[PDB]
Amino acid sequence: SPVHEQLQVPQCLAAKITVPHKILAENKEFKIIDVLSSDVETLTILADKVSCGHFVNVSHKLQQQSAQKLLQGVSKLVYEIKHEEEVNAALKEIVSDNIWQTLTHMTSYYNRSATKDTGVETANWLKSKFEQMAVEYGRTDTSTFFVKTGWYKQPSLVTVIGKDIKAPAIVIGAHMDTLDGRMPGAGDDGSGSSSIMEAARVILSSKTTFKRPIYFIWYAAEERGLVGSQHVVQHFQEQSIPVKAVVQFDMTGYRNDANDPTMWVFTDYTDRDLSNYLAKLIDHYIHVPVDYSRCGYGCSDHASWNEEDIPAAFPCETSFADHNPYIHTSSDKMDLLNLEHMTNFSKLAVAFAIELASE
Amino acid sequence: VHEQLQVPQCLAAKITVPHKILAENKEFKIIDVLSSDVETLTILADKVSCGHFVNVSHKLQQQSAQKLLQGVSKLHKDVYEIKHEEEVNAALKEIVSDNIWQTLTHMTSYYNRSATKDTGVETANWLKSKFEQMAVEYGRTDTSTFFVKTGWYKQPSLVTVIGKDIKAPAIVIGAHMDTLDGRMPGAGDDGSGSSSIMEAARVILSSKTTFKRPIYFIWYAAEERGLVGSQHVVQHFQEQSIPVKAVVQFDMTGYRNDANDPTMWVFTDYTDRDLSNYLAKLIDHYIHVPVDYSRCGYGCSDHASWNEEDIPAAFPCETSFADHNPYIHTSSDKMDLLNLEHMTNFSKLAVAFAIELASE
Ligand SMILES: [Zn+2]
Ligand SMILES: [Zn+2]
Ligand SMILES: [Zn+2]
Ligand SMILES: [Zn+2]
Repeated sequence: SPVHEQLQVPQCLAAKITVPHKILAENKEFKIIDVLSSDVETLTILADKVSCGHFVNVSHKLQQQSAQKLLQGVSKLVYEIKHEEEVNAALKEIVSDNIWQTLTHMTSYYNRSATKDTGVETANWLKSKFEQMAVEYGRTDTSTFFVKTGWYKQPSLVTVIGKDIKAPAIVIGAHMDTLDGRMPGAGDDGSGSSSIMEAARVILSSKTTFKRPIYFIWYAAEERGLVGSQHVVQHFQEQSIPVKAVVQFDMTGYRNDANDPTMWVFTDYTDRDLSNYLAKLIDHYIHVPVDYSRCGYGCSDHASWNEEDIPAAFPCETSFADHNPYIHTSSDKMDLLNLEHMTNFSKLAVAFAIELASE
Repeated sequence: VHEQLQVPQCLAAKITVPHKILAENKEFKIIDVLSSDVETLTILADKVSCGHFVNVSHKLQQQSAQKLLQGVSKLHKDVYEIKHEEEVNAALKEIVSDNIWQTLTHMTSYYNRSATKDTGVETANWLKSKFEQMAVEYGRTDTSTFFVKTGWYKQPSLVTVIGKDIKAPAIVIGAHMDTLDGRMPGAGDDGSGSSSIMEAARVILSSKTTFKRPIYFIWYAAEERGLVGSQHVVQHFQEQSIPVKAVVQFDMTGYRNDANDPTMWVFTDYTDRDLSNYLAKLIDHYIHVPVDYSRCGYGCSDHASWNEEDIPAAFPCETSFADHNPYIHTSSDKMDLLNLEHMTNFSKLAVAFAIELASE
């Protein structure tokens, strides 16, 4: 009565199978096995206990040749919210006015182009500000350095809190640059640069010892094609600095409708689980709506990480369809932005840092 | 100086500054251009609105460039959206919790619903009669039912359709009808889902709307044998060229880890990312409970069968994987351990998914 059936089984489950079976084909992630129908339910019970996946009945699709051919992806069974008190206390320390002041200063450069002296001055000033902040709060485990940009004279600025911690890092970024000409660059990406500077200040003023280093990075030459972030990613590979997760803040201040506080999670060139985690952090800690959008190839600095398979996510001020119409112009000015919106992005950065760096 | 840029085809087609093609493939060109022209390309890219470019100069020339190429996201494509509030909210108001509980009472009274048993067969026959009686009761005339065979397994899959003549990629809502052998009431798995989608089918059958797409309600056979029925159904649709736009799977809609916490879970493994995000929005907008995310592994449930053929498929579920019902696959998987409000919420989700997607 009992028939032969063929099952595609993940290796993690296949290794524990003890009913009689023949292996028909195999690869790194799967075996295809032949077993009796009367023993299949035994494999269900086993799968339940092992908790690394179940199996797919492939009898219909078939033998060793077919089976091998059939084989030419098994998911591991994390990002959670486990630090409410610490996050909520840190969110209470964010000072909106600090964001506004940083943005005032950044937007007063004629531009912040990676080919210009003003571009260079921007990088120097961000570096100093972070350094002064580390001294102000007595934070002793910090370090700063430039990562060069080839023929572009503006370097990327890399900063770290927990310089000696040997674990995959958590990275928070923005880009410091603009196009040439008169470019205040308030929204893109003065706003993100300023939002993450205030989040850095909050981490710097805490006395927590995290389980992972935390980087704050301001990339050079994003406008030129992600130049600075490509140099940073390469710098990390060449110094074997592992990275667990990256968030990008690029445009944190323009609201399509002042009364709608929705934050947008970008779904192209980003890590799916990390993106979902941002959606949760927004809902749990920021208490505003979340919606989804795509911004295209080469959209911002997260893409540089995503290309090297490092988990990276991108929350943004608007959808792509409704983006700030003044970006890349002399009209990209701070009065058109919303400080609450900028503050909310800063809160997100802080919550991402504290949750992920504490595990 | 010159610079090399990796450009999507859509943008590359519009470039009129001087440039040399160094390499190209189906989705991209790498071009060489003067540095003085790069900002021109930024402006162009902003206007063309199909993506920007990556500066690859650091990584390079034609050999490196071709080697570098060995894709491009679409930005003006249709998006899953919420555009049918009034119709959805009225249909949600028609869902009757009690009908769900009654269906579940009947399904759980079979000794089991194993695909190798007569009780498995009787389950499929009863579901088919129930859908058919419901279609006649409301005078819905554009419906049709059929069994899809399951090879050696005697339980067929039940495929049902509302809008049988409509020539457009369909919307599919599923659950599995089966259990293990022995005494398996299978309340949670997957009596609950089977019942939640039966009540959603009733609501669509009782409406008078003419949708722009056929709507399928499917109860798969032999899910517990490794997705056997779903595979037969997917193959049936491929061999008959019945196109499918989007699929949702309801597997376990009734157990709450904490009775007071009504969170619904979107499964991120073996599912379509955009459709999964859309479910999160449907949950938040129409159901008004929290959403959280979890993975359940290879061969989890019938959505995987669709996902393998690149048909967009999504899987909302009653708990996380870690916090899943502890009575599953046992005789204790009983109705009394379930929560009817949770089952009703899943039924609402099915109704909202059908009406939103089938109306576009
Ligand atoms: Zn930007
Ligand atoms: Zn920009
Ligand atoms: Zn199930
Ligand atoms: Zn099951």
